[PDB]
Amino acid sequence: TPLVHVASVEKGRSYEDFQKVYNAIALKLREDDEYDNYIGYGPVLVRLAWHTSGTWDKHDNTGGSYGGTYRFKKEFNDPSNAGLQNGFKFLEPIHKEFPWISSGDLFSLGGVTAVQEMQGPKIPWRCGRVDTPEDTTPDNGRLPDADKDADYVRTFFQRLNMNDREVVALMGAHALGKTHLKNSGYEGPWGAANNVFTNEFYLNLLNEDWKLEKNDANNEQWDSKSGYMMLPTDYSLIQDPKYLSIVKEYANDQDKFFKDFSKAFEKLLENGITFPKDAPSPFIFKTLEEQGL
Ligand code: HEM
Ligand SMILES: c1ccc2[nH]cnc2c1
Repeated sequence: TPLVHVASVEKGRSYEDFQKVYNAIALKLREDDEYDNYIGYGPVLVRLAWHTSGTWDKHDNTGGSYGGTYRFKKEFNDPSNAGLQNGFKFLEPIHKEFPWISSGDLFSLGGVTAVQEMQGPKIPWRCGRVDTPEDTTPDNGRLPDADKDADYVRTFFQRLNMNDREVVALMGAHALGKTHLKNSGYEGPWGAANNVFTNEFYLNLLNEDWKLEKNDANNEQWDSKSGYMMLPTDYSLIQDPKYLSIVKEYANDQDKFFKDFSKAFEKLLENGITFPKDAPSPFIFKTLEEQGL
């Protein structure tokens, strides 16, 4: 038996309870849209959601979104998480408005809000994460390096229980935002539409003219004449025949991308968690436009 994480609903709360939390985030998303040269807080929040979950090991159920351990120094100060304090501070007033929601739920909810609010697919989400103690925090080094080839990525994602179709779809999240030299040692966007969820990641991947270069931190990255970039790990998605066909697939069909990403992001956010048979069914929240706001 590995360790068991049982989802316990916050006492007496429900969908229209968490629906209110969704609203505060999507609203704040519209208020501070000047963030990072008017990209907004959308992208950093989905990167934050991915990083609290991507620490998971399917072997012994350590790490993962359940415990909310990012709030702890060690995970917070992980070089792999540099720049995410930007998403933490954004979610902080929202945590004081609803101090009854667990960190784990807040971190995952914010990523879900962000994807739906940037016109992406719907992501069904579940509550029940409970805060665990400091020494539950995973050791640094569990998140992936950007400087590697196709089969590093493949092995790596096996620890997260993800197959080829799932890793190609998750990576489509890289249509969003940009890399920041002081954060990761990489600079530039992957695309033009920075804060709307589309299939541009695969398009650019297959359509631009790419060159291998060193950036100002002296690391290698792929650059296009258009002013975009790709990480070595991104560019391997077309160096590999199995990844390649799934990429071509997502560049032809953005509806398939949306469904595959939805399933893969949900799984990602829930890995390691056991839900009781009497747990409330997954919530599908309405967008701010679906509620006339
Ligand atoms: C091979 C795996 C991955 C690697 C190596 C990787 C690496 C990176 C790096 C280096 C950045 C730049 C951060 C910065 O400079 O500030 C970044 C940004 C981002 N990544 Fe990933 N990533 C990976 C997979 C994913 C996944 C699975 C997701 C979500 C599903 C994701 C979502 C993002 C987002 C949204 C950003 C934008 C952050 C922002 O705009 O501030 N990435 N990624
Ligand atoms: C958002 C803001 C502050 C927090 N403290 C612990 N978890 C948090 C989430």
